[PDB]
Formats: sequence, C-alpha cells, structure tokens
Amino acid sequence: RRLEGKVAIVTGGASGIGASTVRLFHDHGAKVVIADIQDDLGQTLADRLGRNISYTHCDVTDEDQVRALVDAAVAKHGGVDIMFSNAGIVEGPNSIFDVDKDELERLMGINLVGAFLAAKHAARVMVPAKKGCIIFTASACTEIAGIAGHSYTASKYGIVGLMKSLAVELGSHGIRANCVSPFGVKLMFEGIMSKVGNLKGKILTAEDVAVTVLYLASEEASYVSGVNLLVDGGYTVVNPTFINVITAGQ
Amino acid sequence: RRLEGKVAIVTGGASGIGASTVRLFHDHGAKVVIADIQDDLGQTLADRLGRNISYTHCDVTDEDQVRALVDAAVAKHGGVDIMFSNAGIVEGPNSIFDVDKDELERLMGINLVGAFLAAKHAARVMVPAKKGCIIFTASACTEIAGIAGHSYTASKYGIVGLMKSLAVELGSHGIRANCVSPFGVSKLMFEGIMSKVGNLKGKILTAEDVAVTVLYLASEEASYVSGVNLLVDGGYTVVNPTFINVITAGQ
Amino acid sequence: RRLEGKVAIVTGGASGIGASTVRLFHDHGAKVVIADIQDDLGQTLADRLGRNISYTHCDVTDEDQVRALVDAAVAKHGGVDIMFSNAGIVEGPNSIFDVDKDELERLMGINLVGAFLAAKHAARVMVPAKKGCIIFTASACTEIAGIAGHSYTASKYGIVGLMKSLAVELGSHGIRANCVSPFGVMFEGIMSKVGNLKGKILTAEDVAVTVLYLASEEASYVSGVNLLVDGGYTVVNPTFINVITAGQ
Amino acid sequence: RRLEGKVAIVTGGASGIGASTVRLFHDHGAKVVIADIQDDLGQTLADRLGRNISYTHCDVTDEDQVRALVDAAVAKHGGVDIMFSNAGIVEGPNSIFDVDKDELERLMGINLVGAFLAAKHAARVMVPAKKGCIIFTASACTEIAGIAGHSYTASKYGIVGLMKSLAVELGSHGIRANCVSPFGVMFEGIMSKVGNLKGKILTAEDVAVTVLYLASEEASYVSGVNLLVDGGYTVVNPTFINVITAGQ
Repeated sequence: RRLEGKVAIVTGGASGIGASTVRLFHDHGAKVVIADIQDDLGQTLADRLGRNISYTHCDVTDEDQVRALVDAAVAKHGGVDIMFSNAGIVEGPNSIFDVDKDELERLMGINLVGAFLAAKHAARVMVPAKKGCIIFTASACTEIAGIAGHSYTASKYGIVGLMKSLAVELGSHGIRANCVSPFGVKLMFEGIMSKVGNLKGKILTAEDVAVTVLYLASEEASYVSGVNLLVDGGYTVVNPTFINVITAGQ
Repeated sequence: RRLEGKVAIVTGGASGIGASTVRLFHDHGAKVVIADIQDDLGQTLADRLGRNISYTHCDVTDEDQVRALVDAAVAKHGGVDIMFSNAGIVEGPNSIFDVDKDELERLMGINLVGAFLAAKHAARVMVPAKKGCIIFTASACTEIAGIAGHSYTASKYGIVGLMKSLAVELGSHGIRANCVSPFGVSKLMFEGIMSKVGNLKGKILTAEDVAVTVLYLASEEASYVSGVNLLVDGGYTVVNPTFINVITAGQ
Repeated sequence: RRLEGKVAIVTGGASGIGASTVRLFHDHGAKVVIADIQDDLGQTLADRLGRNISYTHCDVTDEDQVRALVDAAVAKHGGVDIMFSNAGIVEGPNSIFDVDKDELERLMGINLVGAFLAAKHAARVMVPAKKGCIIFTASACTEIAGIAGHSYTASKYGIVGLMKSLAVELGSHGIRANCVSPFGVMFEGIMSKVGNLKGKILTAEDVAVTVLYLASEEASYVSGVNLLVDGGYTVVNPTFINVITAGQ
Repeated sequence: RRLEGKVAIVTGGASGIGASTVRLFHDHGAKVVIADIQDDLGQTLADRLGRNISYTHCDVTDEDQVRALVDAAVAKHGGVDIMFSNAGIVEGPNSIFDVDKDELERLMGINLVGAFLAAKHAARVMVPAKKGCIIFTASACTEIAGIAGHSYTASKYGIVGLMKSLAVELGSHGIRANCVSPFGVMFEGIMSKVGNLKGKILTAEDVAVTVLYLASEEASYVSGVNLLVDGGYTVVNPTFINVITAGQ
C-alpha cells in the first residue's frame, strides 16, 4: 500500500485509464473521488470498491462543478494529495481538412480547459498544505506524429506545456506536476498493435498505465517533477521507414 | 530578392513581428496580403509599401473571414505560397490562480484556433498546387518555462503540435510547415532587462531579427526544412544558470 | 519484493548511486553482481548483504573483463535480466579551455565506451532469452546546460543516443533500454537554494527507487526513456523572472 | 555576399557537405581555410576557387595540428569568425553485436574528440575578439533512431551536448554555437520512398545553405540550436498509419 492515507481525485475515471487507476489507487490504500459525466459507470464502480471510493458528477468544462468537486473532497477527507486530470476525448489520425471549428473548440474545452480548471482548483487546496501531486494524461502523440488527430494532438501538447509551467510555479510550495503519455491503450486491435509496436511480446493495457501513474503519484517519485513520461515501448523514438526500404530492396 | 513572384499571407501583420515580416517579405519581392483587426495600422502599412501589399480585415477567430481572406488572395494573385500565421495575444508570467476560464478560452481562440483555421484554408489552396509553406509564430516558452503566462504557454505548445502534424500530412503534397519561437520580442527599461537576462551578450533581439528567420524558413533556402520549431533565443532555453550562480556567489 | 528471481549486474555499484541500487535491488529479492574497481568497498558491501550479492572486479574499459563478468553471472545464476550500467566519473562545470585531450579520452572511455561494452555483452546473453532490461545512468545535464563539465556532458549525451538505438534494436527481442538522469545527488544549502522543487533533497536512495521502477515489470512497456530526476530543474530558466522581481 | 570579410575554417571540407559549404562560403565572400586529410581533393579544390581559399592538412585527432591550423589562419587573415567542424566518418544502421571497441574508439576520436579540439582552439582565438560562430555537423540521428549506426549515433549526440554547453559558456563573450543535422545527404529512389517531404531530394548543396544561415548575421541571435534538415522525417513514425491504411 503505497499511498496509505492519501486523497486522490480522478477526473474521467469511470472508464478506461481512469477506471484502472481508481482501482489501483484503491488497492494501494488511497481515498479516491471519481469525477465523471458517465454517471452510471461512475457510481457502479464507486459502489463496488468500498467506502473510500465515492463518485461525484463533474463536467470539467464547468468551473462551478470543478470547484465543488475539490471543495467537497476537502470537506470529506481533509485535503487533496493527488489530482489525476484524466478527462478527455480522443481523435484518431485525420486530415486538416476534417477539422471543424465547433468540434475543435469542443475538444479543446474538454481536453485542455478541463485540465486548467482541475489544476487551478487542486493548487488552490494544495498550496496552503505545502504538498501534493498533479498528474495529467497526455498522449504519445506529444512526442511523435502520425498516431492521433490534429485537434487531439494540439490539445495534448497544450497539456504538456501547462504541466511544465505548473512544475515551476508549484515547485516553490512542494507540489509536483507530471504527465503520462501512453500509446495504443478488441481482437482486431491486438493484431495491429502487435504489428505496430516497437517493443515486441508485450501489449499495452490500461492496467499498465495505471501502474505508471501510481509511480508518479507516490513518494517513489518524490523528486520527479516536470516530466512527460512516455509509455510507448519505444514507438516514439524510431522512424523505421528507412530500414524497411533498405531491407525490402535488399 | 529571395521570394520573387511568391504570394504571402501574414495574419497579425500590422504590428510587431508581423509588420517587420511584411516589410521584409516586400523588400525580397513577395506579394503580401496583410490580415489584421488593427484596421488603421494595417491599411496605412499596406498603403506605404506599394501595389504588391494589400490589407484585408480578418478576425482569425471567424472561419468565414479566414476563408474569404484565402479565397481573395487566390482570386487576385493566383495562389498562396506562404502562410505566416502570426496573429495572437501575449501574456507574461503569472499564477495558475490568475487564470480565468473566460480569458483562457479567449486566448485559446485567437492563438490556437486561429492557427488551425489559417492552416486549414492555406492547405486547401496549396495541396492542389503541390507547393507551399506554412509558418507559425510560437514562442521560446515552448522550450523553457518561466517566461510566459500559463494560458499563453499552453496555446503555444498546441501550435507546435499542430505544426508537426501538418508537417506529416502536408509533406505528402510537397508542403512544408515550421514554427519560429522568439525570446525578447519604458522601451529602455525593457532593454536593460534583456541585457541582464539574455544568455548571448552584446546582442539585443529585435522584431527585425525574427523577420529574417521567417524569411529563411519561408524561402527555398529551407526547401527541405519541415517540422522544425526554430528558437531565436540566444541560447536562453538551453541553460538553467541557478546552480552556477550559487556556487559562484558563496565562492 | 518486485524482482524475485531476477538477476542484475550493477557496474560501478560499490559507491554512490550504484551502491544504493544494489541494496535496493537486494531488498526486493534480486540476485545482484557488483562490478567495480573499488575492490575494498565492493567486496565489503557484497559480504554484508548475503549470498545473492557477489562482487566481481571489472574495469569497464576492458572488454575482456566485461565479457568475463557477464559470462560468470550466466554461469552462476543462469541468465541476466537487468544490466545497470552505472560506472563513470564526474566533472563539475568548467571551461572549454580546461579540456585536455588525454583527460577527455579517459573520460569518454569510462563513461561512454564502458556503456557500449556493458550493453553489447548484456544483449549477447539477453537476446536468446528474449527478455531483459538495460538501464544507464545519464545525468540531468542531458536536458539542461550549466550543471556539468563539457567532457562529462558530451559523454552523457552519447549514452542517451546509445540507449535510444538500443531501444529500437532490442525491442524486436523483447528487451528494454532506458536511462535515468539525476540532478544534485555545505552541499545541502547549495541544493536548497538551487532546486526548483522545495522541501525535498535528492539522495542516492531516491535514484535507486527510480531505477527500481524502470528495471521492474511496472515499466514492462517503458523503453527508450531518459527519465529525469531533477525536481523540475531542467524545465526552467528563472533568470527572467528574477530580473523582473529584482527591479520591481 | 553575406559574409564579406569573414574568416572561416572548414574541417573535413574537401568532400561532401564540407566541400559544398566551402564553395558557398566562397561565393558569399568569405575567406576560407580547408582542413582535411584528403590532401589531393583539398588542394585541388583550394586551387580552383582562388586566393581566399587555401588548404591546410589537419588531422583533427591531433591537437598539435589543430592548434597549428587555427594559429596560421589567425596569422594569415587576422582572426577566425566561423569554425565549421565538419570532419567525421559515417556508419549506416548496424547491430550492437557489430560494435568493436577499437572501431568505436577510432570513430569517437574523429567525430567527437575532433569537435572538442576544433571548438577549444576556435574559442581560444574568438573569446578575446568577442565575436564568432562555431557550427558542428551532427546528424538527423540525434533526433530519431533507425538511420545510423550505434557508434555514430552516440558520437553525434555527444556533439549536440558539446554544442549546447559551448552555447552557454561562449554566449558570455558574444560567441554562438549551433549544429546542423542533415538526413539522407539507386540511393535517390530509396530517399524518394523514405522521405516524409515529397518532390524534393536533399543534396549537399542544401545543407551548405543551412550552414550559411547559421554562420551569417541572419542568425545573429540564434545559438544553442540543433537545426534539422530532414523534410520532417524525424517527427513521424508512420508504422501505425501504414497498418491501419492497409486494412482500411
């Protein structure tokens, strides 16, 4: 139990990466507040896990709801040690011709502006306590192109920049900020990832990402801050096209 | 004249970096369309420079005006070779406590969403021509913290990411995308600050210096340069001098 | 115990970061071979920790000793799961005028060429097993200037590049490669004034914990990563903010 | 003529990127000293270009020759404004199993240690003049894996690190340091298939133009930059899109 007594907020934690982090955060002894718009999954998950895991409906585009979410966790557990800003919507690779302004602004509002508000209100409770961790979910697209849509990539770069500015401002008060950038998080999707991944014999699951958030959130990373930690099996470090052409013709 | 016959759109080009790029773009023989909301500066500048430089009012938060701006340059000059997406608003270092959602969304709309629309409509005219370059103004803050506000930094990172996705998608059609990230662009009060702050000494960054770097990336001297966020910061972003200052102070 | 059954080689592990990783690697159940030229510390440490920790003299500039080190761990424990290439020598900030070619080549040989040989011989035993982890100790200087000597910085960049090429070549066989870049591992008051993150001093024990992460199956999909342990130091140039605040 | 009156040293400038930079440097009015071990190409090129281009035999692994090269250009033209450290040897993609220690040390000595000596002796003449530019040839491999050999990649990362430390130390005296990292400088059909940016083949002449930019006063505030000339190759891993597309 690597977070006994700690208090964690997980936005976007009723499915996906957020839901496995909630389960993991729970196995290691944290108190966790689930914040999501998926009210049915969110409440069912919070009820299955026990008393230290409660659900609160929060649209992270609405600052009133975000402020209420942080205020209520501080009313209930006395403070916020971990903010995991995981809410967002995804976009596979597309064209700049596909980009619609209304949809771009809708995505920016959930992915990027939701992270500002999560950060702004966690910092508001952590700074006077002089401790805390903020973790954002970015994406491997922040390091290599060709795996995500244009709008999604821009919003995820913005999160990295916000995370690094937070790391400076909040470092003065003992507070850490970091990002985790996964890559390729049913059956039709395994075989492609087996073809696409740089590291072989290993498929990335949501549970694996949750483990990396556990590291960054814990006191095993007590001096880690400002880091966008990639979980991509090396995918981002290689362009294999050149080697494929030398090998194909020879 | 390193761009003879080329056609350039400069959004946010009536003041600052945009205005010096317009002048430079003009000295080197480009046709340039100025796109700005500063209608008085924009039109005066376009009138002083001559026939190849015309002004068009464009709010880059409004896709209709952006679409009209690109359509009209293609109506008058036959195509668009260079899009310089330079429109944006600035914000010095601040606190996450200072961030107001309405102001964050207003800044995101001008800095980031304006760049998407500039890109989307330039690409629309360049792809069938199989040539062109898109240049964005990012900022040295995309490489080092502590020189810009939180909202501004996030929007400028988004531009880098957009620029790199564009470099992939549009490379297939011959089109280049790049960013230029300046640092350092009461006039004297701010100059003595930069003399104390800059890593490279004996040299003050001006808007004219940035315009020269955009000239490079826009020209055929960078005909194979794409996907690059080119810093113009005298090295500021590569050093944290705190450790050396403390060893020297106590010794 | 997050590595029960695993076999680890730690070069340069009789002092410093290497020695705390050895102790940590041991608490979590690994078999560890210590490889160092500090024969007195190395053997004392190996004797204090128990049967699963043994010392072997290895100069990592000598490929024959490196080859013997890997061959003997494979003779003794059946394979090598973790190679922690930690051997190296340090240089504080200096001048390009200070750089002597002989000293430069001596440093390149220990820091950089020692890492090639460590990698080359670990890969030789791991590839046919289709598993393993290689971790290098780089430095926060690979991300920001002004905290290390010129020769030292170049050798530590070379290690990052070697680590990323390895991550590609060896990923095809299931093998991971990563780096850990610490910062600031009399001296406390320096780091208390210098660090970006306040109220926390970096120790060797903290780095050992980060190597534990990268070495373990909690990073089973982490590869090609130069993981900084610097409290944010590398992400900020605070000069501009200091001048605005000083004059105002 | 963008460098009228300037004085440039080009190591490794009798062939390849170095030779086209020499020609370009010459067209734009610089005085250039060619430094190479290819004595036949070097002298023929220097004789073809005129009086402002002279050749000097210099092995950049030998500090005595490097020191003589810089001392003689300062004796002959009064100072050194541009040092283009371009000497080096190449390695295509290979295996960590292919790496031989003697070969690794030979490559480190030419690529990396040659750059230290070039830098150290240019700085020695530029610092008292309070102006100058040092440019290194790195490689696109410093940004993406899979296009160069292991030894070559490590040596080219070391150059980036050396360049960034130099940018800090020498900025205090007005001196700039930068790198240029080209990519893909039978073989053109390969590059037509491999390049991200289409309808354009990278030549040595294109790189020379980028060195011209960094060397000139059009980059008078550019320092610490590893400028890639790769048509975007380093920013994309197209594998995922290729596997989706073949199915869709």
